Amino acid sequence: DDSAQSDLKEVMVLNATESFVYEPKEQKKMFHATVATENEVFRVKVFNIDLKEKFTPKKIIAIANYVCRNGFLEVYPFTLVADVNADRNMEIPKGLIRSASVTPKINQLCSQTKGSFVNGVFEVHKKNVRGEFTYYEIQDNTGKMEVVVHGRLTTINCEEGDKLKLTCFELAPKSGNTGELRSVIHSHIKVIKTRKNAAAS
Amino acid sequence: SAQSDLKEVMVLNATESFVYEPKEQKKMFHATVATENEVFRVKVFNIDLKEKFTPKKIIAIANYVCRNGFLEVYPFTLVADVNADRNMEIPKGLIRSASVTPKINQLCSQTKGSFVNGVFEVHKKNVRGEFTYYEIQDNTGKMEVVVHGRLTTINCEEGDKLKLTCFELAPKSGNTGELRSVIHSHIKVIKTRKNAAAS
Amino acid sequence: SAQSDLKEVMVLNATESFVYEPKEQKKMFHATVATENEVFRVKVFNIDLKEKFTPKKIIAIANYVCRNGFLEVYPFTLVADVNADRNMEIPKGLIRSASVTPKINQLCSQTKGSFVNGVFEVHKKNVRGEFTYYEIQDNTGKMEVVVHGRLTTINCEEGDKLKLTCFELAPKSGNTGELRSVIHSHIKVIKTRKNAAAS
Amino acid sequence: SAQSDLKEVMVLNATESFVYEPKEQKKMFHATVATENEVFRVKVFNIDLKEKFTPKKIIAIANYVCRNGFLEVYPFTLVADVNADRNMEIPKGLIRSASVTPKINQLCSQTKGSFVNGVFEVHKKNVRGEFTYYEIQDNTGKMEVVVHGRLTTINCEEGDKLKLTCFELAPKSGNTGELRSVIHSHIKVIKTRKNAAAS
DNA sequence: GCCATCAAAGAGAGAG
DNA sequence: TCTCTCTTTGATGGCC
Repeated sequence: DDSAQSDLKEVMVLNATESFVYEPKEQKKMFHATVATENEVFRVKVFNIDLKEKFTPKKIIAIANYVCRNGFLEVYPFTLVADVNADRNMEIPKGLIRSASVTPKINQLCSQTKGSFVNGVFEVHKKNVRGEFTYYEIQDNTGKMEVVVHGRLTTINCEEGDKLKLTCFELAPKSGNTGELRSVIHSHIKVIKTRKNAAAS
Repeated sequence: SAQSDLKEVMVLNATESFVYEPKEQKKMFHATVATENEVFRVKVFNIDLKEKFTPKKIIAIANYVCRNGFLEVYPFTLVADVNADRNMEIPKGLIRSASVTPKINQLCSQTKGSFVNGVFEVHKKNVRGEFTYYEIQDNTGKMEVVVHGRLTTINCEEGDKLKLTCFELAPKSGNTGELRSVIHSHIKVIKTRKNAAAS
Repeated sequence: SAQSDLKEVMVLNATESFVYEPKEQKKMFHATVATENEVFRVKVFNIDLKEKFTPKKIIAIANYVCRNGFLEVYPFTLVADVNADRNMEIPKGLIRSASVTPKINQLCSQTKGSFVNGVFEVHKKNVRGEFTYYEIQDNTGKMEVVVHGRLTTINCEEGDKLKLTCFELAPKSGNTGELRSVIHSHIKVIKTRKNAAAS
Repeated sequence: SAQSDLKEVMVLNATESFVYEPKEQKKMFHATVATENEVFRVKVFNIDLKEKFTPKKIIAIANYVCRNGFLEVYPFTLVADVNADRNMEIPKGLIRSASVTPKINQLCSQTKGSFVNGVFEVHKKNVRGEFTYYEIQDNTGKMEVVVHGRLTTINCEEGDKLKLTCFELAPKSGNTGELRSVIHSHIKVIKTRKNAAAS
């Protein structure tokens, strides 16, 4: 947000979610994407759902008239997204393409004293369903933590022993040197079910 | 001289479940656990307890058997998941000490026969009949591993390393002491640069 | 009727050296090699060649014995390094076709004897005397694997995977074939994590 | 285009002071400092500041010069201790990738020059006149490092590791790029097993 | 000398 | 089948 260059960017698209409704009442539909300049990696909120094709991964597009909010670039119907020519042939550093796809370790997120927004895959250890807020205890080799789900995201199917592919969840300061992750407006969850839990054909 | 009282311990490490007795098919795995004040070696004879012995899991252990400096866990032994509130803090210095490999000139000089665990460099190896002789060494000196039975069929070579478990130290006259594979013995072989299959 | 004329190849994969004959301490390793046209199964009886057998390496092999679909590489065999001049490119579909496990319903319906490199799941292991029978399974059906000798000593339990090299599929009445361990047979057993060692 | 505004940083590492220009006996040291959100290569030309540069210390810097990716600290530059109040948390990920040595596949193939730090093992060393060249290698490839001037007199043999600070990468036509000695170059030689002194 | 974290590769799950 | 992601393996820096 604050001091946001906002200047036009040249970026290849990395990975993207399918279109979905994050706001049930109005049926507001968005999708998430991560793109990168040769220099730096950005997370992307796309509120014009006609841009999915533009965002097909391995595709280089031009982006301008976008909003900077919460460390994200926000793309609207008025936002310019267009195909960049074959002249560039931009080569994006492997180290970054990996870091944008890396999942933050739990003990890091716990020890974290600052708020932020997280993507990553997480193993669900305990699932505690309470009213409109479902808690998923997630685990790794370095420790375990809590994920609170509310809003539309409560309706999904994730069982203890499944994995959550998290996209845009807030980390908030919580006493005890352990932080809690919260389901927010634009949050999206892809569930990875182990083969025993999934349907069979 | 033992305890046998119920203990809340956290599992450090557990081997795989293996057959130490091929005649009857009898199976076991070895584990290591800790309380605040010390570290225990565990021979677990109920291998359905494998899950429970997942490292970084705290459990209660009761009705086990202390034998030869081991706790032995049988199917009549109580092993159960501990109260989630615990959050025990286990001293680090003691983990190393439980995880430390004895020096050879220190072992070969042993007065009283013990059961050893440790990892070592294998220099010479000699096969005679139903026995296999490993000449092992480090900066302090050198000694021998004497393997027999099921283990003789294992693949380990010069420059390979033996990760050894419950091997009986049998002191000999004139610092000739040697390690021998006993009934509950287990080995992981950690190979050198390329000892193994690739791709 | 085997050509035996010198081939220049690239190394795809190779097993570690192992003792396939305990009595003599006879050792060998396996390797899959490739030209641009065809994939070859190598047996290597000189294990000091293991360095020339690094995967990705281009090499020439001459004066090797062709027996049973395999190229047998002995101490007198010619194995040397291939320079940058070659720069040979091997077809993806073929390099891939070499690493594919034949489906189980295929091997049964096969009325011909042959040799197989495959990975499978262990359905039911019934240990009987000095023999071990692993039922295996995939999407397309089920069958048996029959082990004997040194390979019975292996630790593979129901729920593990079997990496097999040089196993003989034999014609068997009932439109299902079996894989009988042979002398040069090799197995890498792949354990699920919950059964695997931990720390 | 570097900040030039005051920096609150913590000292990570530094070198000893050395004479980089023996004619006037000009002296300097290298240091690496880091803030919350990034790392900087520093050049310190008032050697009396070595005290201030203790690792694990927090200092403020301003009125420095940013040249060639380095912060240049002169006698006129402001260097002073940091308030006991600061308490800054520096990410391990940012430090670890400052202290990461480049792979040689990355360096030889660059079109443009920069100033490099790293640890490399020496393979071949051959000497001519005022010039000395070191072929270094890692898993990704191999290349040369050309040292003329004061750094020729260092003791480095084949097999030693070279720790370089501020050597210039000079790309050449067809992946021929190399690391050259400049006026601010520094080296520590990390000697290997049987090379160095004893008792 | 052991363990922390971390980058590159065989192999599994999805799709066209 | 072939592509993509991934669980898995080998390195490398830090503490006793």
